[PDB]
Amino acid sequence: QRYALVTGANKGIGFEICRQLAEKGIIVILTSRNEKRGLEARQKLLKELNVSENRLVFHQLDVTDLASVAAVAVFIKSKFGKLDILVNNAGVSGVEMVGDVSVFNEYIEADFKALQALEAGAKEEPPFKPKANGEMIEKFEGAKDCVVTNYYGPKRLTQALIPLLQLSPSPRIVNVSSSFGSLLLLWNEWAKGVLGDEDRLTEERVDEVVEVFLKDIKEGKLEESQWPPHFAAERVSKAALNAYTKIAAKKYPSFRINAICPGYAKTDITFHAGPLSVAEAAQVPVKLALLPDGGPSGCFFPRDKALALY
Ligand SMILES: NC(=O)c1ccc[n+]([C@@H]2O[C@H](COP(=O)([O-])OP(=O)(O)OC[C@H]3O[C@@H](n4cnc5c(N)ncnc54)[C@H](OP(=O)(O)O)[C@@H]3O)[C@@H](O)[C@H]2O)c1
Ligand SMILES: CC1=C(C=O)C(C)(C)CCC1
Repeated sequence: QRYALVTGANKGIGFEICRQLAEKGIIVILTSRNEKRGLEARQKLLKELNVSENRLVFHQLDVTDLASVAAVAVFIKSKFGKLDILVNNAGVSGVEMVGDVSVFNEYIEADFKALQALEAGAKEEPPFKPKANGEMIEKFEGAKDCVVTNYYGPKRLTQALIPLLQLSPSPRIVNVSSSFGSLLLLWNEWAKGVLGDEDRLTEERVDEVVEVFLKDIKEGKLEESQWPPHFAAERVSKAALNAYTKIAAKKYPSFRINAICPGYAKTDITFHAGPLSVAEAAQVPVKLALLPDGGPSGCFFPRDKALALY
C-alpha cells in the first residue's frame, strides 16, 4: 500500500493529481489550506471516483504555516506510519491584476516566446508591454507570499516529511515548478551564477538569493538590481525550487526527487487560459510520482520530456 500527499489539492492541477493517483490505487491525502474547500473537494472527488471512502483522506495544510506543516507530519505518522509520495503542488503568482485580466495571459505568451528564443541562443529577453487594458502589479507583499509558498513551502514540507518518506521502499517527491524558473529568464547575474553552480549549491545559498530578491522589491530596486521586469517573484521562486530539488536529491540519494512543468493549463492561476485541461496538466507530476526505481533524480522536466521518460 502506497500513500501520497498532495498540497494545494482543493482545485486546479492538484485536484486532478489526486484523481489520477487514486485511480492508480494509491491512497491519497488531499490537503488544502482552507478546511471547508478541502472537505468539499474530497467529497466531490470521492463521488467522481466512485471508490471507497478509505481511498481519499483529507487533512488541512497551509504550506506557509509551520504549525500546519508539523501537524500534517504527525497525522501521517499516526494514521499510516510512512509516506511514499509527496507532491508539492501548491503555488501562487504574487501578481495582482488591474483592469483586463487577460493581460496576465499576454505576459505568459510573451514569456514563452522569450524562453524559446533564449533556449535557441538569443541573449536577451525582449521588452514587453501588453495590448489589452490591464496591468500586472507586483508588490512586496505578493512577492513575499509567492516566495514563501512556492519555495519555502516545498522546502519545509520536504524537510518535515523526510522521516516518513525514508520508510517508503520507493520515496518520491515531485515539485510542480515551471519552465519560467529557467536561469535564462532570471536576469540577475549573481543569482544565475549561484543557482547554476550545482556543485556548490546549498540551502543557505538559495535562501540568500531569494532573500536578496525580497529585500530589493521591498525597497523598489528590482530594475536597478537586475531582477526580471515582470513575473519576478514567480521566476525567482521557481528557480529557487529547481535548485532545492537538486540539493534535496543529492542529500537524499535513495529518493527520487524531481521538478516538472505541467504545461500551460486552464486553472484559476491562469484565469482559465492555456491550451491544456487540468487533467492533461496533472499527467506530468503523476508521471514523476510513479517513476520506477532507478529513474532520474534531481532534474527538471518540461511536459513532453516528462511524459517520454517511460
Ligand atoms: N496552470 C498552469 O499553467 C501552470 C503552469 C506551470 C506551473 N503551474 C503550477 O501548478 C501549481 C498548481 O497551480 P494551478 O495552476 O493548479 O493553480 P490554482 O488553480 O490556483 O491552484 C493553486 C492551489 O494552490 C493552493 N495554495 C495556494 N497557497 C497555498 C498555501 N499557502 N498552502 C496550501 N495551498 C495553497 C491553492 O489553494 P486555495 O484554493 O486556498 O487558493 C490551490 O489549491 C502551482 O505550483 C503553479 O505554479 C501551473
Ligand atoms: C512561474 C509562473 C506561473 C506558475 O507556473 C504562472 C503560469 C502563474 C505565470 C507565469 C510564471
